Amino acid sequence: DFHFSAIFQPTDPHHHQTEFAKVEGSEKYVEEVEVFGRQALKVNPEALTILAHRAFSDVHHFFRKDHLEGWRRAIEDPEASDNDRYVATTLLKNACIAAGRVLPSCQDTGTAIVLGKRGELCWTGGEDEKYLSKGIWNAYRYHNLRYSQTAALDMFKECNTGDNLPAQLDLLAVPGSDYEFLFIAKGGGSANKAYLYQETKALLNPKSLRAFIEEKLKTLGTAACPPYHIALVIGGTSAEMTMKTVKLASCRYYDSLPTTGDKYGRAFRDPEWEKIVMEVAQKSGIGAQFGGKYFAHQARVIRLPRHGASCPVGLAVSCSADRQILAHINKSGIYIEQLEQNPAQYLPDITTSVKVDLKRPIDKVRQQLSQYPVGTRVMLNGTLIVARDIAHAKIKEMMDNGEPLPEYMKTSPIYYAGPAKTPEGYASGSFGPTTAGAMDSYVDLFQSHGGSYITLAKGNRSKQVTDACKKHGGFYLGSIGGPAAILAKDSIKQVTCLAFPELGMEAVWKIEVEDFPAFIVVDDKGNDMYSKTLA
Amino acid sequence: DFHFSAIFQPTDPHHHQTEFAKVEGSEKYVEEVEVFGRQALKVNPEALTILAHRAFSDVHHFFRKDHLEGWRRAIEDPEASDNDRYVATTLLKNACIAAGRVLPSCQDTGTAIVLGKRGELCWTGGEDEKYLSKGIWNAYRYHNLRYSQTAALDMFKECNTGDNLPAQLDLLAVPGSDYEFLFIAKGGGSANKAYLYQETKALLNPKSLRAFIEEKLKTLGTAACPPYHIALVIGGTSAEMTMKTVKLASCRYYDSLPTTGDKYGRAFRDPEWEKIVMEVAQKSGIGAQFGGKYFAHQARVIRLPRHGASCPVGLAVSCSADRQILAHINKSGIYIEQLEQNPAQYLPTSVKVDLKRPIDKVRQQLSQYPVGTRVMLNGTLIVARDIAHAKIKEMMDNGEPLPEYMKTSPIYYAGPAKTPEGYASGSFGPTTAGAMDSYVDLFQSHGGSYITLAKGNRSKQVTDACKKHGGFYLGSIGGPAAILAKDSIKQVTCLAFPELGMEAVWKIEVEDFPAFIVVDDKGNDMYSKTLA
Ligand code: SF4
Ligand code: SF4
Repeated sequence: DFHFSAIFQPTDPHHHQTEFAKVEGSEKYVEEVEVFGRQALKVNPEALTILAHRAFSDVHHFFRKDHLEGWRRAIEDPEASDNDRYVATTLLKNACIAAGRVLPSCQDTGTAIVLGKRGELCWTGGEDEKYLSKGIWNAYRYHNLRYSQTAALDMFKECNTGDNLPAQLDLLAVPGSDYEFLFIAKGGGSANKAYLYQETKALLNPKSLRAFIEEKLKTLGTAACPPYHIALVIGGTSAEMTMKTVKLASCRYYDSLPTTGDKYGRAFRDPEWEKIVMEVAQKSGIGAQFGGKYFAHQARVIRLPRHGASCPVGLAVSCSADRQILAHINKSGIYIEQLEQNPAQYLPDITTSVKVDLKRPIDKVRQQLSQYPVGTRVMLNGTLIVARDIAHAKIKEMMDNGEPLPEYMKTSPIYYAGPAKTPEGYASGSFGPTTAGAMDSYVDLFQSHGGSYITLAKGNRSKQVTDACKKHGGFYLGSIGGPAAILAKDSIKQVTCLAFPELGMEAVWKIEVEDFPAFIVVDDKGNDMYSKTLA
Repeated sequence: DFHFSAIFQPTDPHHHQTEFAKVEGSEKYVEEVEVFGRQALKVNPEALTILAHRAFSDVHHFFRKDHLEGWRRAIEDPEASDNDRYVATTLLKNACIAAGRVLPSCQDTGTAIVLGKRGELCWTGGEDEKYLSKGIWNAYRYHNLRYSQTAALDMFKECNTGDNLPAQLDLLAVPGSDYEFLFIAKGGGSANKAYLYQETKALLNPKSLRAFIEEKLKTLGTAACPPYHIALVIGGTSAEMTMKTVKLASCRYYDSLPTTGDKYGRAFRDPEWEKIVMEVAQKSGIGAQFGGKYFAHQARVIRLPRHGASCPVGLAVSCSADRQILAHINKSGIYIEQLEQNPAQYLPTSVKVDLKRPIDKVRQQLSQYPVGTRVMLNGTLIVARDIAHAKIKEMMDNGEPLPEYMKTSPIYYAGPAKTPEGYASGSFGPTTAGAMDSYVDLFQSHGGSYITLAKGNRSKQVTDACKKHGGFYLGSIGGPAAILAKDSIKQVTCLAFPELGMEAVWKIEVEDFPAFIVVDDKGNDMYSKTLA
């Protein structure tokens, strides 16, 4: 009566539906042998370095077709809002810049994640983690990417690792003699929008599940640069298994799963509820960051088995920096997924913004902004003072010790961002905004001390920021989230380090910008352009 | 220059600190060979079946020393409350029964989880998941365990798989030629108390982190049968990595990690903050289920690297059914962690309630006492949990009456393990009450569920319901499923929905069934102070 049933039964387990390119000459890294009557493959571990290096280079300059098609859909759909089309056009133009292979598509070049599946008879010498890490190290060291990993010297003392290591290296033991991979360059903002819910059987009916989906999708907000690939996993054998599944679902790794369950508890994709997720996302009005229909590119819904007493649920997104790449090593060499190298083909063949001069007293800038309602698009020209999470924490710590808010926090709008490395001969590397919500706890304090009256970042913010701006006559401006390469190429004209150089990308910078687009998200009157869609 | 640094650098990666017994004759399943100048191991895959079968049999009848030592500490501590000692004594006596190898220590024999680490040159034939699953199937089929896995035929239509499969099989590729394992029989209740938080740099200071810990520990409540092994993971490279780490930390799998960080971002255990967690747990007053000092056995705190923009945080517990077993296969055969087979060495006022009356008489008697009163129940209980409640709500939504069996007796939220031959009942302890909270006001408004019996603190809607309708919630001790079956449960009958397996509605006759009045008919809740 025993019947083994693997939980995951893809019809395309080796991803034949994906197009791959062979690394030229790479068959020299492999050798077919036979031991004890079984076919095995000897792999020079240098192949893992070569592969990881190319993967974490390619993925920062090109996108998959299904991602690019989503931006085109947002441009061509009559039901898309004007802001939907504007945002998607900006992201497509950014992708065209990134395809130049100099600037990465986002300043957050992400955490390096490797899902590896090493066959029983695939023999590497066993030092896979080191050789993969050397390839990741190469990609981030010798290209214009960013070192984003923060080491803990103790519970609270931190430093940047300076090389974007350590990677997340999940190497699985599987049948056969090949080595198969999914590489992910996972941005922090979308990683933060991976949520775990501990639910019950009471959720598992159509009315409760739809209400749940409507409630939770809003908590994603715009803080991870939509349009999103939305992934929803219902059930699972443990919290960690649910969350791993929702990550992989968001990378479209489970697209070939069956679409029906069985009495053995196999996983399945649920197209009916994917359509419902898309309807909820579209009808939400949240839109592609600034109101409209294109909150989501597409949706993936996986139903999993569960312990009778349990119902873990996972919700996660892939952001505008949608970065994954499949690969495999076999008897013919190294193969790597082919991404779209001509994103410009997705762009169409075919008095809308307020010019804001920042080279004025900051009180003059506040006065001009006060004339306009939330949702007004502005174009910024002048100096921004750049500071995000660690710089804000350090400045608050100084003030807690009796020191004043530094003067450089009062002269210019505060841009929450951390730049990638500067290409030779460029004024700036990729330099888009970080998530605004992480700085929310500092706004009222800083404004009470005469600074941070105007902030510039991306994402909806908490009510304390709306209240602070109303109390102190402040504003929060929402940059487009994601278009870091076109901002650097076209808008950022000069970058200088002003304070805290030891923080790396998290130092305080003074930058000069031109034609920098943003929306007035929070005004000085209690208004918030997300108050209706994210209520 | 490039310097590779593994995130996890245990000083005891092969768990030499654990004692193992070799399965007799198991050297016949392995053969050491030498291929292209390197040492390799041929493993007959039947070894995986034998090993998984023994692991998921042993683990339901014995515990680790550090778990048992915690129960003794709660009994012997002068600062423990009377309820601390009562619960810990009950759990130890339950372990003594489970050590007889007939009744499992808990009715929830858990989800079968396998963490496997197969060396590059360990050759099994590659069908590891099937052979491991067959061993798990054997353990749950041929022993007095429970089938707890619920398959989704579609998004909402469900059925029990009838064999406790599928298992969670996480098989990793590692260096060498051995095969190393951690087997976990993970209860649903403690699995439900694995939480993920998305935090920021604003958390990473002593004042904010301590307040955060105090806040989140309370949300564990008593719903996963404390004393807890509490695990806290600060940071991580992804949510799933943070949650896998906190699971393993709760199994004491990472006990040998370094205790200092470095500029390469290595993981470390933080003993200073483990002590702070234990201090918060003790000062909370939550206690071993019913108030006191022994909310927690011990604590593990692991600090992980993080993306600059991110700070995932994981919190998870191991419950009273603390069930994990390390194992490895090498050139000498199959080795399995030795658990404590003589738990008895760790061992050193109530109101009689007759249920064989009209339920209004039982409600009247219970109304005479405050919350915190210990009661002993004698008579019929009607047993129903998650799916049965959902089916009954659906019936009433379709105009049908609340069934008679929800109106005659206290409702025991439980699902039994299989009955041993010649026994009146298999292991039969309570399930978590909170999952049924959304039904209480509805059912009471329709004349039933006035008295419920389970374990764990409940939400305010249940307190309001019991005050509005004159109801009560009784808290059984959580965990002691074998001694409850041996001593209290005299007759078991399937009443309705037999297709639900353990989740069917049961009618059972009990004697000397202990419980506390947790919620009364007046708005009181014995957790209102500690879990506010
Ligand atoms: S800034 Fe936006 S697009 Fe870039 S990694 Fe973060 S969430 Fe993704
Ligand atoms: S009933 Fe309690 S002891 Fe048993 S598995 Fe659930 S939480 Fe653990």
